[PDB]
Amino acid sequence: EPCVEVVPNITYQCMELNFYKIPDNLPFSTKNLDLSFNPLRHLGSYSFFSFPELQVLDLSRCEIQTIEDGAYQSLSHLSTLILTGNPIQSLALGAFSGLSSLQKLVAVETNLASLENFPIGHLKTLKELNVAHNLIQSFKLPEYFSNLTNLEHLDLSSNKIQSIYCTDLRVLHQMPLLNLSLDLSLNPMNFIQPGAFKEIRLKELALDTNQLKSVPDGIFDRLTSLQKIWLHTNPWDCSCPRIDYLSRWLNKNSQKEQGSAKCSGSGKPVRSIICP
Ligand SMILES: *[C@@H]1O[C@H](CO)[C@@H](O[C@@H]2O[C@H](CO)[C@@H](O[C@@H]3O[C@H](CO)[C@@H](O)[C@H](O)[C@@H]3O)[C@H](O)[C@H]2NC(C)=O)[C@H](O)[C@H]1NC(C)=O
Ligand SMILES: *[C@H]1O[C@H](CO)[C@@H](O)[C@H](O)[C@H]1NC(C)=O
Repeated sequence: EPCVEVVPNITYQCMELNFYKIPDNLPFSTKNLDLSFNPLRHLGSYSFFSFPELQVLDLSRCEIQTIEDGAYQSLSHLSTLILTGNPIQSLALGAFSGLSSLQKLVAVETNLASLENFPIGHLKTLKELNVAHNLIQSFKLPEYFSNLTNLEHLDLSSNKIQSIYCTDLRVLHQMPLLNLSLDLSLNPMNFIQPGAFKEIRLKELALDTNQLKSVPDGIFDRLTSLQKIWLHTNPWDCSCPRIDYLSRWLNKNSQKEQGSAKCSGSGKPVRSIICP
């Protein structure tokens, strides 16, 4: 092969080797294939017919614009699919067909602008979905998120997200077993509508390095099983009595905070402020 072998008959790195099509002079038993950095461009149906036993697949920066019905049709054991950095435009409404075991799906910087046309609804076995560094402005989990009854880390960081509205996290009301870590850092976010988080079950919640100056009263008060939160590196307005609630909450929830929310201008920790 022109590929490289790390574990014989098991692990192949076909990176950077100028491929225009999926290789095939490789063992049908292959469990780990890295194809990143090859002008693959398009993913027609049955693209991976010759590797029914693949567990991990890397297609990072492969210039892929289209993926069609059944490109991964015979990958019943795929656990991890890395699609990072492909200018995907057309995405077939059955592109993730036959990914029956899929656990980790990395769609980072793949030109996503809304999760709504994201055909992952039949991927019951999904545990983590990373859609950082896309073009999402309105982050509203669509209905299909019901099925994701195993989802436990959703990364939505470094998008274009400016607001959290109530509706956005609605679908999680009927997901009572959901132990869900939600990353929303490095968004240009300055506004959280009141009630956004009520009657929702978050294990972890990141809201740091946005542009939050304030949060509505009670925003977290009814937030089930929260274990960690991040609020640091935000321009917190520590005027009283605006900051009263968050200040109170951070003290009442000290164990859960990661880092420290500081006041803009001051630099003093938000938890340190006692309003009249
Ligand atoms: C996310 O958290 C939920 C809710 O806390 C988890 O539900 C819990 O599931 C366990 C089983 O994993 C239940 O324990 C069961 O009961 C007895 C122990 O008393 C044991 O003998 C049984 O064999 C069984 O393990 C537990 O009752 C239940 N919730 C609570 C706190 O009572 C769920 O596992 C988590 N789900 C995900 C998708 O991460
Ligand atoms: C790899 O596995 C194949 C198929 O089971 C076997 O025929 C072959 O001996 C192995 N290759 C070597 C020699 O590492």
